[PDB]
Amino acid sequence: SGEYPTVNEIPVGEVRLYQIADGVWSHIATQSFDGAVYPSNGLIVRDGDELLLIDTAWGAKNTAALLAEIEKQIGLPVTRAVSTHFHDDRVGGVDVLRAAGVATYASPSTRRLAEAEGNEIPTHSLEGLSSSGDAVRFGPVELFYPGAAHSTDNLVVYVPSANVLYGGCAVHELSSTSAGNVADADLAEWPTSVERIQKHYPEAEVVIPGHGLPGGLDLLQHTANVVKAHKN
Ligand SMILES: CCOc1ncc(F)cc1-c1c(C(=O)O)[nH]c2c(C(C)C)cccc12
Ligand SMILES: [Zn+2]
Ligand SMILES: [Zn+2]
Repeated sequence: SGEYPTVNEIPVGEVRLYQIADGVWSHIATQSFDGAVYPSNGLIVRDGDELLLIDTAWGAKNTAALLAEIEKQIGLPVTRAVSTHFHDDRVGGVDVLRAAGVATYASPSTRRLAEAEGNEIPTHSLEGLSSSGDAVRFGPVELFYPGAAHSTDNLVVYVPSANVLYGGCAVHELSSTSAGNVADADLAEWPTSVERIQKHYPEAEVVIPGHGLPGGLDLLQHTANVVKAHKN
């Protein structure tokens, strides 16, 4: 009923959308992994009479449900998708997208890591993102590579029309007390990568983490703090 969706308010197998700004939504879904249940976020950005999708809904059936929820709530076609790193909460569902005619994209780094992991692999490679601080335009967003953080390949996404910063899994929600799933992280580089985000996007009004509740710019410093304490 208008609050940011959580596992307790998303019916089983379902996806919810949340309006972030004009022409910007997040998508929220639930998945189990190693016997625990987690929410995860992605983004939807209106691109004229089409939609750009950022990240899958973490799984094939969740991603099919995402497409249905978009049709119900928005009614514009998803034409392109970008995955912001190689983990299954970002690429799991890419095959569903591709069979629904969505063109799927990721950096070459992400595509290599996904292939090596046995995860689904986006079709198209996003060049121009291989050095930290790199940025490229992609429809109504800017893609930015801040350096290694949650993963070596993680990308962040900025929606300039709305000053929305989608941090993905490099950014944690304010209530978080741990650095999440760090198996592929660089805890030493992570603060430096966050500082790059902070420097590059000082006008961000909304910051969206990969998992949990959106907030403001404070999510960035909070993330650096949680990571530093995990590392120690
Ligand atoms: C093990 C604890 O993990 C988390 N704890 C709290 C969170 F808010 C997020 C995660 C989490 C993340 C992430 O931190 O991005 N990624 C995950 C994955 C990927 C590899 C598919 C699986 C299971 C959990 C997570
Ligand atoms: Zn991840
Ligand atoms: Zn994640």
